[PDB]
Amino acid sequence: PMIEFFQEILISLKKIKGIHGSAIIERYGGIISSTLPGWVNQELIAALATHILKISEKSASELNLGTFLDAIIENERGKLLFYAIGDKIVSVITTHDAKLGILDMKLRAALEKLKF
Amino acid sequence: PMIEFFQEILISLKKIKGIHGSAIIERYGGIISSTLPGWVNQELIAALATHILKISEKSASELNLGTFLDAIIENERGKLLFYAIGDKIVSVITTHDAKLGILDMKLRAALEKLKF
Ligand SMILES: [Zn+2]
Ligand SMILES: [Zn+2]
Ligand SMILES: [Zn+2]
Ligand SMILES: [Zn+2]
Ligand SMILES: [Zn+2]
Ligand SMILES: [Zn+2]
Ligand SMILES: [Zn+2]
Ligand SMILES: [Zn+2]
Repeated sequence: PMIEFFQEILISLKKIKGIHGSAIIERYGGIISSTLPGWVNQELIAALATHILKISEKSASELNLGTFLDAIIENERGKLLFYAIGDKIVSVITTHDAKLGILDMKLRAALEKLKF
Repeated sequence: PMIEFFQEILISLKKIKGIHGSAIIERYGGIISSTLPGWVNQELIAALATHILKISEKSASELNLGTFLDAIIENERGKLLFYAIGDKIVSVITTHDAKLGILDMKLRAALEKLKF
């Protein structure tokens, strides 16, 4: 029921152009629902999402920047986004062609349905 | 001579809207040139930059994403941008209100002068 609500949200992200896949990860935990395309190791993305959350939140605590919102990793052949929404981490893998500004605005509008 | 050229690059970053400061960090872990304000702990930013590079490079190769370009941490009261330009990491601390789109675009334009 709750996992089926997570799935229909990861499907809504598919309309956004540039997205290969996405995943709902528990805070400092494992993957709850996935859409990643298969050439992606899910346990690798999960370990990356918890390592960034731990890195970003500790440094945000000492730099007086407040609470962690989201992280972006731009590589030459793809991008890695990690959104902290409520109790979850939303990892998203994109193309290199994707424009970060439109991409970030499109994800933030669709991920508001994950606030409850 | 070279620290003069480095400092002049960081000063041109001040023209972009929302930039608090920036620093040139060697991938080894030492700050070469810095325009960061007094409230920022520079030893922390250098440790943050080298670890994020370590994680973003280790993940990009295992996920076949190519070479690491830049990493962005969006927080409640600020942003942390880390750009990999050649042998060096360019840390940038900005305001939360700064638009990520026009800031990422102007930054890459001003940081092209770092390739020689
Ligand atoms: Zn795909
Ligand atoms: Zn770490
Ligand atoms: Zn791709
Ligand atoms: Zn609730
Ligand atoms: Zn300032
Ligand atoms: Zn680590
Ligand atoms: Zn600020
Ligand atoms: Zn040269």
